[PDB]
Amino acid sequence: GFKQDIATIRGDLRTYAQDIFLAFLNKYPDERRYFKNYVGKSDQELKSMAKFGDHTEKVFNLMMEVADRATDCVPLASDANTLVQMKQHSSLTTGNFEKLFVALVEYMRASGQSFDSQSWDRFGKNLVSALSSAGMK
Amino acid sequence: GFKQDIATIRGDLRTYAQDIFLAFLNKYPDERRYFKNYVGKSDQELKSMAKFGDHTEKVFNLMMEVADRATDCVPLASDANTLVQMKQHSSLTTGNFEKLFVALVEYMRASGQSFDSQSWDRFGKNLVSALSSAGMK
Ligand code: HEM
Ligand code: HEM
Ligand SMILES: Oc1c(Br)cc(Br)cc1Br
Repeated sequence: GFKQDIATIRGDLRTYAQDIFLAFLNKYPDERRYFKNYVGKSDQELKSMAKFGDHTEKVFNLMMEVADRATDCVPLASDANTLVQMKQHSSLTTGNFEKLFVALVEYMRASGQSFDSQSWDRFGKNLVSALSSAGMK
Repeated sequence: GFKQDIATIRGDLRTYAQDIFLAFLNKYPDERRYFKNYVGKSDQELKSMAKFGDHTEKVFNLMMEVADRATDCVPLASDANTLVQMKQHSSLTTGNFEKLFVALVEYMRASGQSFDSQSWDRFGKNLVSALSSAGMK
């Protein structure tokens, strides 16, 4: 289930973080514009960049902590607030987060490996609700 | 489901309230001691007391609002904090709440009226967790 998924992802954080982030950018290519260092770079080019692996790991590590801090896929309001008041997120809307999760759920459903995909969708929905309540437009 | 069950209970609140609370006191009689003048009385004697219906109803009014304020059966932290800080709950530990929800779930399952008894199970456990987090022993 959802708790095992956190362990699956944590077990191979760098690989899952990179694969899921790329799946997001592939499904929603216009989202790349937010990451200026990644424009015009193939996947193998992106992996040769220290910041790409290091960013994507720090992103998914945080997501996993928020996921682990949740009860029945409802995140802490404090965690949503962290994400809203992060300076790297100043220009974002809840729509950006919706997109990331749609891509994450799609990736899970297409992977061999078992994931509790319904639960990640639900977590995504609850997190979007929380981001809105914490002031993200 | 859970959300509809809230409406069901609200639709016949005093009846459901007294009956569920009676189910609680009959399953766990030693519990009448937190209350005044409950001991030594049959169900019908209790239901004719001046206060019994009024106080049981008020408990359930608030229980339903806490259930309504929840997301996926996870109550609000501030709702838990209210229940912990109520002077009239000063003698309580989370176990008292545990016994109340065990009886409540047992009641729903035995009833003719369809309830999502397992969601109430979940909600009870999550409320206990929240009371602990709020500082209840
Ligand atoms: C729950 C989902 C998300 C989590 C947990 C998260 C976490 C983070 C963290 C921790 C950083 C700082 C990492 C660092 O500087 O080393 C970050 C940076 C950033 N994030 Fe978010 N993020 C999330 C969603 C998003 C979304 C939806 C977008 C936009 C589509 C976004 C855009 C950025 C950008 C552009 C940066 C700066 C790039 C960089 O770190 O070099 N993130 N993310
Ligand atoms: C989530 C479940 C509960 C809710 C929403 C709740 C809510 C309330 C409310 C709103 C009152 C004020 C009633 C009034 O003054 O008329 C109250 C009083 C009280 N509650 Fe709680 N309660 C809950 C669980 C419990 C449990 C499990 C116990 C003990 C086993 C308990 C013991 C008391 C006592 C002793 C009083 C005052 C004496 C009395 O009203 O007869 N309650 N409750
Ligand atoms: O910050 C994130 C981005 Br941008 C995309 C995906 Br998918 C997950 C996270 Br966390």
